[PDB]
Amino acid sequence: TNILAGAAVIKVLEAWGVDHLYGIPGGSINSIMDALSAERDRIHYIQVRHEEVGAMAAAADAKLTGKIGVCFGSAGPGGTHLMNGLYDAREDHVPVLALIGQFGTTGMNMDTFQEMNENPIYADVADYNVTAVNAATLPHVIDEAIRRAYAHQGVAVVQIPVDLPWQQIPAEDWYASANSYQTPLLPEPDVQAVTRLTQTLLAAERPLIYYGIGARKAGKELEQLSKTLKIPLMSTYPAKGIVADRYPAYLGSANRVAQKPANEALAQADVVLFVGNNYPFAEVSKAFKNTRYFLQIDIDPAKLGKRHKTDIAVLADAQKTLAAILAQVSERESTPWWQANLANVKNWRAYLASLEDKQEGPLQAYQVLRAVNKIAEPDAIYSIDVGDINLNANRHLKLTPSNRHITSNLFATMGVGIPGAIAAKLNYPERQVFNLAGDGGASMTMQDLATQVQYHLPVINVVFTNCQYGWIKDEQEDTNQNDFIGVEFNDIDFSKIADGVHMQAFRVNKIEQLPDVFEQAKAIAQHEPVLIDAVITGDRPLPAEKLRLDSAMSSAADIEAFKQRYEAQDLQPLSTYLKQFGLDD
Amino acid sequence: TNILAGAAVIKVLEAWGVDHLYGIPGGSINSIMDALSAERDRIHYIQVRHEEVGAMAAAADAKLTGKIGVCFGSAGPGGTHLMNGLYDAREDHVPVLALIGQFGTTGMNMDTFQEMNENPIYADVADYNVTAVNAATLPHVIDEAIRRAYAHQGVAVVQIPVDLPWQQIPAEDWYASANSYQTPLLPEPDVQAVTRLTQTLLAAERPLIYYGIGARKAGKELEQLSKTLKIPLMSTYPAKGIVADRYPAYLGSANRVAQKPANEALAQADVVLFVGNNYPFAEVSKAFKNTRYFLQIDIDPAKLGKRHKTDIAVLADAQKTLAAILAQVSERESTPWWQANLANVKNWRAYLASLEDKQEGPLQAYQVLRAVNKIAEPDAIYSIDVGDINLNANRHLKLTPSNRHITSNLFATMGVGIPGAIAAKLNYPERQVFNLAGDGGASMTMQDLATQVQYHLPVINVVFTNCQYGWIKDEQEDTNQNDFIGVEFNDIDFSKIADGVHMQAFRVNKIEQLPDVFEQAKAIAQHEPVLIDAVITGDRPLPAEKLRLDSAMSSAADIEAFKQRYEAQDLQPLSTYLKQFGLDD
Amino acid sequence: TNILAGAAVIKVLEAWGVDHLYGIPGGSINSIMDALSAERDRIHYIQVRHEEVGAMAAAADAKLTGKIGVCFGSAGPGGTHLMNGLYDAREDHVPVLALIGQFGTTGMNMDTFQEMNENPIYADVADYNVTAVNAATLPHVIDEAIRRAYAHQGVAVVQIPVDLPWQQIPAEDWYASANSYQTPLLPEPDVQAVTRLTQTLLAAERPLIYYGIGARKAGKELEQLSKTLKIPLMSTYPAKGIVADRYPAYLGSANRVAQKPANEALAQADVVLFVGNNYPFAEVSKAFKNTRYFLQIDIDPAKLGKRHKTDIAVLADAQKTLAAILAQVSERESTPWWQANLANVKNWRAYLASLEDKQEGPLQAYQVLRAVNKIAEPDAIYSIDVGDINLNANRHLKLTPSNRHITSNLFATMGVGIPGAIAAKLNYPERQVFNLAGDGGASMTMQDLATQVQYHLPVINVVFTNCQYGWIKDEQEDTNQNDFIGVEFNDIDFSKIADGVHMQAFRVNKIEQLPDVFEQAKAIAQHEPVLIDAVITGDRPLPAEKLRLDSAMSSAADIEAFKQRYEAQDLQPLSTYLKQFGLDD
Ligand SMILES: Cc1cc2nc3c(=O)[nH]c(=O)nc-3n(C[C@H](O)[C@H](O)[C@H](O)COP(=O)(O)OP(=O)(O)OC[C@H]3O[C@@H](n4cnc5c(N)ncnc54)[C@H](O)[C@@H]3O)c2cc1C
Ligand SMILES: Cc1cc2nc3c(=O)[nH]c(=O)nc-3n(C[C@H](O)[C@H](O)[C@H](O)COP(=O)(O)OP(=O)(O)OC[C@H]3O[C@@H](n4cnc5c(N)ncnc54)[C@H](O)[C@@H]3O)c2cc1C
Ligand SMILES: Cc1cc2nc3c(=O)[nH]c(=O)nc-3n(C[C@H](O)[C@H](O)[C@H](O)COP(=O)(O)OP(=O)(O)OC[C@H]3O[C@@H](n4cnc5c(N)ncnc54)[C@H](O)[C@@H]3O)c2cc1C
Ligand SMILES: Cc1ncc(C[n+]2c([C@@](C)(O)C(=O)O)sc(CCOP(=O)(O)OP(=O)(O)O)c2C)c(N)n1
Ligand SMILES: Cc1ncc(C[n+]2c([C@@](C)(O)C(=O)O)sc(CCOP(=O)(O)OP(=O)(O)O)c2C)c(N)n1
Ligand SMILES: Cc1ncc(C[n+]2c([C@@](C)(O)C(=O)O)sc(CCOP(=O)(O)OP(=O)(O)O)c2C)c(N)n1
Ligand SMILES: [Mg+2]
Ligand SMILES: [Mg+2]
Ligand SMILES: [Mg+2]
Ligand code: NA
Repeated sequence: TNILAGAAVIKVLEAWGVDHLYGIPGGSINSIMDALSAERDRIHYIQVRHEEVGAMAAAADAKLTGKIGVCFGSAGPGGTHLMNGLYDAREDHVPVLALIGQFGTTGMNMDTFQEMNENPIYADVADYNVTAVNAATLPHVIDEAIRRAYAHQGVAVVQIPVDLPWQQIPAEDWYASANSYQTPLLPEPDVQAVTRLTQTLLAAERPLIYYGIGARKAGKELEQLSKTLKIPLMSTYPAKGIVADRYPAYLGSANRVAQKPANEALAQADVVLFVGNNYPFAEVSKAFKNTRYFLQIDIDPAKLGKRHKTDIAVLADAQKTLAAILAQVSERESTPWWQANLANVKNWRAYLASLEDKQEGPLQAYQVLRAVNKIAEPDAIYSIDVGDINLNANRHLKLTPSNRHITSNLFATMGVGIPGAIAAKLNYPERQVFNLAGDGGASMTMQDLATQVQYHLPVINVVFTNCQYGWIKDEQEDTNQNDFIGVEFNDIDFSKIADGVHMQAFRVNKIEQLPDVFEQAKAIAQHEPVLIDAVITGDRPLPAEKLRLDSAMSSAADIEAFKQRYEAQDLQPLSTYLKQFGLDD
Repeated sequence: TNILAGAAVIKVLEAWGVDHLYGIPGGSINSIMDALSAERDRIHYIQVRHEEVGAMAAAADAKLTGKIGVCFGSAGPGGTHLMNGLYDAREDHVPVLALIGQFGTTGMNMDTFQEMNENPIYADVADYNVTAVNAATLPHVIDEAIRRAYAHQGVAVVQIPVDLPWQQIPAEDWYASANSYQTPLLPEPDVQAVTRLTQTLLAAERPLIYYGIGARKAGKELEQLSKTLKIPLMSTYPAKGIVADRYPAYLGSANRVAQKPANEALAQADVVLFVGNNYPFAEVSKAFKNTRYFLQIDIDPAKLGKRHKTDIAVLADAQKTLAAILAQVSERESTPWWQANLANVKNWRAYLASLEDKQEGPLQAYQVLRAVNKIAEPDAIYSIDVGDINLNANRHLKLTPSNRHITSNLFATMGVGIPGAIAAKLNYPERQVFNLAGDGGASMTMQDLATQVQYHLPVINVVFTNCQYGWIKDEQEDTNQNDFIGVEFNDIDFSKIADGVHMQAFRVNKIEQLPDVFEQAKAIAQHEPVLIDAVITGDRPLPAEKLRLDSAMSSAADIEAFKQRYEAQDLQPLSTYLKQFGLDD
Repeated sequence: TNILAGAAVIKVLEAWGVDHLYGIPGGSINSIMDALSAERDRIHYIQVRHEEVGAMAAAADAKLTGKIGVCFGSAGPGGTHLMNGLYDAREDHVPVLALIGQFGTTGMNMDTFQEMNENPIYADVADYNVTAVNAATLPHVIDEAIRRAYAHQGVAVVQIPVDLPWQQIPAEDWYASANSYQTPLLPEPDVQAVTRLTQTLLAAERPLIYYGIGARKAGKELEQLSKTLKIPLMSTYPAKGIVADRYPAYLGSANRVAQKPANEALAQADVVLFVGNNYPFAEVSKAFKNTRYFLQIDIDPAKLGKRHKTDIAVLADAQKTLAAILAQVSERESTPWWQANLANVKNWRAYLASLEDKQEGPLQAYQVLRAVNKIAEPDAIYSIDVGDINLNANRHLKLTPSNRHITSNLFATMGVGIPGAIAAKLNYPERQVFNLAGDGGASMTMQDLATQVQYHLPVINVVFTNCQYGWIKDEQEDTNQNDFIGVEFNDIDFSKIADGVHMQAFRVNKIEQLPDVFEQAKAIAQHEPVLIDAVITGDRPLPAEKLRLDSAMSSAADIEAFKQRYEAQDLQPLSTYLKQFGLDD
């Protein structure tokens, strides 16, 4: 006959298949809390220790599963705490619903306690941003919010006056539209455009295929096209793992979270096939200034010819289009361009392996990641924070299509390691989950290590303790006239932090310590979370964007200094391999 | 070697195929003006007399052609005057680019003359909203604005500090992505879903097909499905004309800008096929409260199950899906439901004809519209203002797929009549164009009758002068307890207004005056604009949402009063026709 | 026992002393209309023909009387039409309450007709910006809005769902805080600071007192300080009339809406007393680049040292501080600086008189303004539009403390002439009221000439018809490389426009026609509005910011061209007068 409006709201969430949601209660959201409390069997409330972690974990849920993440915050400070997670969801274009507490409608606009007009707070971040003002339409407003968040791939925010969810509404009127939800059936890729794009790619002397995460369903086709046509592959950083890292012609990514071969090869390429890619450094880094023909495949019209003047842009699904290309091409014999890139990749991997394979001495980030590799299951998920770890994990993690890795790709909020791992373990209780975080990032969300303990989420946390914002210190080295500032700080012993939240932990500062500590951690994480605090050196990782290796481009003194600093004595510039196989710059 | 950034910006507009744009100059936008001035042979600046008319005409350009409309306003009050046209573009989801003047970067944030932070002004209306801060990237920002406005079917606003377009930039770096433009992919109907939909539709006892402008490409399929299956058709008001008005099973539209047979049939229907339709009155009017099964076809996932819980929902193009249904059905015999509706339509149309066919006496809106019909070419375009005219034009205009009509569908801003006709005549100089406007709406944008004169745009302007806001008077009649207020006002003689802007004009107040005046207007408008000021009675048009004709539902006295007031003695309720064919109400 | 919330809201407006308010009704605001209708004996609704005129008139009410202006617009386009008047109120810092219609709370967030989240629309313009959600608190929210608009000298906006004002609330709980209202405290000048200020001012070789409207209560003190100390006076344009224009050491205003002696003297001054002044051109025009000492008196701490570094700054009321200075000084002898400026003023005024005193020939703006002077009562009020008219009225109107004049000072929105005069005549039915407007600005709000007729408001409207946006043509002349664009347009005959709204009118195009036409207008306006359409030449008024008269600074040829164009053969540069009295430039 009647149902509480709050109970109907929870039933809307359940209809859309929301498994878990995050937040911290307050008087202004206690009626939504009351409805969740009656529904503990069907929907799992996760009490976090800071609301930003709830918002970042909701974004991560959607990154991992493609299903909407849900978080909430009480009126005022609860909701404003969500912001770093909500901006992450907006910039990484994933569906998130955020519920915001509000004072009851009888007290709104009275300038009462923690009471303000909350609608303008969320106007910028949100695709949909409304204050509910009626109980009977509240389930519809929640359903609308969800449907829009999915359709528009972003954040829907609903401010809820706390009186509304306690009002009775007719039991028979409300519904959810989850039952209507589907994905579109697309026509086949434009045949004549695909044929023309293929001819241009094949006519090139120095082709590259450069994909981003829009190509996530197309790993098989990418690797087969590469092998068949003898065309090296490079990707955006987040697209690492779509093609296995072990693939001999995967060059890595460009710019700074980057690998030497991709940077060098891109500078030489005459034709680039840019697929499912919205690389934000295209223009500012002049990435394609030497490219003769630029070909694109993207599913979004707003991206067509966005990043560079484009000769042919096909509006289509990446996988369907790459399959259609593969269907019209056949074997090409090895070329000097292919052989030069393969040799360059081999030389680069030997460099990385030399860093990883040190067996004793002062601990560096490189041996830490090798120790991760050694205990990693083939389908492990990595939640990665923001800083040098993106660069180091990008180079050292050995990923395949069976893995997932997530970070804050574009907003790049520090603190995401812990919440992304919480979300990963909640969605995939049977998969191994790592949190790889620098000390600056880990410290911003450290309190929510307690959330892993409280919910028995067996995350393997690895904190990279350099006592620096290393990423920023290296930037200051490059740009700043005056001394380093704000980038070197006091130690925090995260093994003691972990102990304080009742999580087993280790602290290591020597390479020879790694094998046994990581073996213990692997075993602990069969049942409980664990943390390893790795005390690492302040060595700057090799800057792929500032290579000094080529005699024709850099002075002998600069090359000598670069080789010394970066332990890079055995690295050769691409030009050495180009010359070897009969090509010039 | 170099080009002025302003010249490059105009070249971007040209590459995107912008033929004409609107605005009023100011110091804060004179560098864009300077670039326009050099380009006057390739792109055509239309100087309006109020910037809202420029924004409304830009919206109407896009409604009519699907090509982005372009407008501008100077810093401060120029831009703020755009708002009603920009909101019209957002709510009617058509692409519009708005350029806003701003003080030079050397004077921004100094609190100088007409200088303010302009970005927050446009944040709500705009899909994309940026202040340009660099000359070299300015062409890209404009390119970005256009590509987004198209992809997202909405408003892009760029605030341009006046110094930037007078700066030299490299001639060879800037580009437009117009060459890469594509319209969004059209998703295909799932065959099994279409089969299930077809079976539910065929099993219905009282089916209706209820379409909106999303079905504008599917008029043939809608009419053929209706004839073949013996299923009546109804539409949203804006979808009038997709199927010819003369089609005998076209019921009209529901709610208030509505036709009696559509409201009556919808209340009785057991199954609705809701296609390309976002009827905003669905929930508030409880349109579908007694509908057993609800079948939806829409291209936009945000719409699926939005207006009612769906039994079958198809995420696909309207014409593809309707063709798929038509392909799997064959001729059905007549049914009681079908005959009942056909008879109801005949009775209704005879009513409207009786109004139109009066030959002498006090002029009413009905005969004015008959006089429009009599001079209207088969492919005439109608720009319609907001008020009683929407209801009257909806009932009386005899439209076919060959016509176009536009109004402000959802924001419903008064004043659009004049600008929409300006845009119509610019886009279709060889087609007859009407502006049909009430006196309230015509008053709001009356100065831009001067723009039709200045640009020699032969619009036939027809003003319905009731000396009222009739639409609002009728609402106050229905809801207010106290006397009418603000709805009856002083006469404006629009023939004298027209004389003042140097436009030929006539004023009529008797039915017998119409044939000769309209013939003269038809002739004048072969070369120049003309205005007819029609002084009409204050008769209220029949409220299709408040019918008093059925003695099972209304008192004898209310029926009698309704018949007398609305000259509706010969109208019968649908129940009469339902009973004739053996169906109960 | 109970009262309708809408009735209580109107009672709040009455308690606050609101005599009249403006707007246009709509369904979304009909419950406020219903309450107004019952209260028509105590509060007076003015129905305008476009809501921007209602907002601009509300702003002008507050400019004229200091009492909050009140306007409203229906949901969506009604409210958005308010924007230019609301921005005018914000930038001119006057209290205005705007009520915005909204759909009932049962239909909000359902995406129904003309229904949207309206709160973000007003967030930028408004000091206070809330959507009401409860009937019982609605009177308080309106009370809060008014008290804030006053205290903060800005715009308060309340969006009101239409259901709320038709709800019953307890008769005894609501109140207005009008009874508790007070204006902000007037801070007192520090005696030692005033002494230091006085000594710096007296030690100056070339002193100026430069005041704005913050000194509107201190005209007597300004004129007496000037006479006693032999210090010339200059003002912002809006501060014209605070000291009678006939005062022989009044230099006028600087920059462009400016008088030659003010620009010349300011460039030479060593000490400026800057009082009640927020001149927005100070930094951008480098007004004070050669000023040795800068002395400031202002009531607002946000202004102190804003426009230039301060040597002495006094946070105090202008009149109290000026009286304190005057109290500690005595008569000073004449100085070379004083005589030089007095002679410069005489030469300038003889120039303006030579323009005014033409008796026959092609009509220019100058003689029109002389004709206004000749029929103007000593306490006439001038509502001035935006464009050349600001410059011309600034030079030619002969104002005293008995006059008022208003325009849009800082937002500078065109169209204010008509509404400002409507507001003037409502507030001062016994005072003569002029609307002085260019053709561009008069065009924008021309429909509301009907409002002067409807309410029998005997405004003397004077339109300056140059068939140009003259102000902008002159800017393009100064800055643009290519031909003029968008600044010359087609004639509108405003006497025919006037005839169309049933207002008596005249059109003149010769100097000799003025005396009789203006005498007739003076007489007509004893009882009814009247319009004079003055067809004027396209002569550019003398640019006080681009003087070419001094042979030490300009070529002989530029001087000759300047004299001929501006009929300025008898003008001398200030250096002539400086040299006469033994001072060098
Ligand atoms: C500290 C830090 C530093 C970083 N620096 C770098 C760096 O140096 N190098 C680097 O590479 N990255 C770097 N990034 C990541 C970077 O900011 C961008 O997020 C990333 O490069 C963009 O990757 P993308 O194009 O794969 O993803 P997105 O930006 O999400 O783009 C996806 C694209 O694919 C399209 N798409 C989606 N689905 C389909 C489909 N089915 N078919 C076709 N197209 C589809 C979309 O329309 C879009 O254009 C860094 C991140 C961090 C945290
Ligand atoms: C004064 C006034 C009063 C009004 N009152 C009424 C009234 O009483 N009755 C009335 O009917 N209207 C009325 N309106 C118009 C009304 O507000 C709505 O705008 C209208 O009913 C919605 O029409 P629609 O669904 O055709 O258009 P839209 O709202 O534009 O929706 C079109 C739909 O089609 C979908 N679509 C687009 N392309 C495709 C495709 N290729 N295939 C499938 N789907 C597609 C879109 O996703 C969208 O859902 C009034 C207007 C005015 C000015
Ligand atoms: C088309 C056009 C062009 C214009 N160009 C010019 C131009 O060339 N030249 C020009 O002069 N103007 C021009 N303006 C007007 C200009 O934009 C500014 O509005 C004006 O110069 C500022 O005047 P003001 O300082 O008197 O007023 P405001 O900006 O309102 O400032 C008043 C000051 O007085 C202070 N105050 C208030 N009360 C007191 C008190 N009791 N005691 C002490 N201080 C107090 C306030 O805090 C404030 O600082 C133009 C206007 C238009 C429409
Ligand atoms: C919340 C927050 N605060 C600051 C930053 C800036 N910021 C970064 C970037 C990528 O945005 C950047 O500026 O280049 S990276 C970074 C340092 C990360 O320090 P960590 O100790 O976590 O990582 P290491 O680099 O391994 O030392 C900071 C502070 C950020 N990204 N997020
Ligand atoms: C710019 C503006 N201002 C006010 C309105 C409100 N409004 C209308 C609706 C549909 O929005 C409504 O409220 O129902 S309809 C309307 C009256 C239009 O009066 P007209 O004289 O033009 O038409 P008639 O109804 O033929 O008299 C007004 C003022 C509006 N739509 N746009
Ligand atoms: C609503 C609106 N639109 C445009 C403008 C720009 N604008 C002006 C300024 C002061 O803002 C300026 O840019 O310098 S002045 C101006 C011209 C006014 O032309 P008129 O015909 O009314 O006056 P004359 O100068 O006498 O011809 C315009 C269009 C403006 N102020 N307000
Ligand atoms: Mg660190
Ligand atoms: Mg009317
Ligand atoms: Mg003019
Ligand atoms: Na107007």
